[PDB]
Amino acid sequence: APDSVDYRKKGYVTPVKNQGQCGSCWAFSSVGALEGQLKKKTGKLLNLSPQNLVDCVSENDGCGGGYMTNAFQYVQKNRGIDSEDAYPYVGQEESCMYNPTGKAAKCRGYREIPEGNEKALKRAVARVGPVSVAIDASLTSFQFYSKGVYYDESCNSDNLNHAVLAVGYGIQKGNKHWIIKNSWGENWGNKGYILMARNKNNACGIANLASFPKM
Ligand SMILES: *[C@]1(=O)[C]N(C(=O)[C]C2=[C][C]=[C]C(C3=[C][C]=[C][C]=N3)=[C]2)[C][C][C][C]1[N]C(=O)[C]([C][C]([C])[C])[N]C(=O)C1=[C]C2=C([C]=[C]C(O[C][C]N3[C][C]O[C][C]3)=[C]2)O1
Repeated sequence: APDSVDYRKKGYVTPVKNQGQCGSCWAFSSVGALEGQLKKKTGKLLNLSPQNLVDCVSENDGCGGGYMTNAFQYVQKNRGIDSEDAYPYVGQEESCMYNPTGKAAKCRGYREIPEGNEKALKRAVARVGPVSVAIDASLTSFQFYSKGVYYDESCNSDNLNHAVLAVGYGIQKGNKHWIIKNSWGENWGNKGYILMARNKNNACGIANLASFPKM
């Protein structure tokens, strides 16, 4: 078995979503990490509610942005997270309207990838499934990506600003990569995804704030 894997084939990832006019990339990165663990722990693939995290994770800033841990931690002490269907996405901070009857998953903590260790992140993705990662996506070469293994020597590992989802890793034209799932719609990048340089010195700081939830 070639040392590369795409959890999309395994059935661990749901369709690509679009956050609309909202800075909720942290909420989708989290959800997809949970969506992945849920399918591992129970064999079911469901769409979890990111609106849930936007409206209720007060450790974050709604559409103003946020981090994934604070999200996983909320699910923990909340004893659950609704599903997309129970808590639909409207693309705008509203009042928390969490419904326990909607609860479609939960988690007993999370684990961080050691900072800047692509080896670690590789193992994780391999042994756990979709991992949540943060990156530098402010560059225009990113925003207009469409094919091949991305890499811009102007990416700044210290300027993380986007929460995306590692869902695999492989090799294209001999170029090691990271299958990344974005939340800007299916018409962005390549059907919503984007291959990002792997082992090229932690490009855009891919493994600089990596994490996944414990279920
Ligand atoms: C993400 O959404 C990433 N960003 C975007 O994606 C912008 C965008 C939006 C819509 C469409 C498109 C697009 C682009 C190209 C083609 C098509 N469409 C793009 C940019 C910014 C917004 C958001 N970023 C984040 O959330 C970061 C992520 C992190 C680096 C992983 N985080 C933050 O911005 C952030 C985290 C915060 C914060 C403010 C306060 C915080 O602490 C609160 C602490 N306190 C609260 C009370 O309770 C106790 C704790 C944390 O900002």
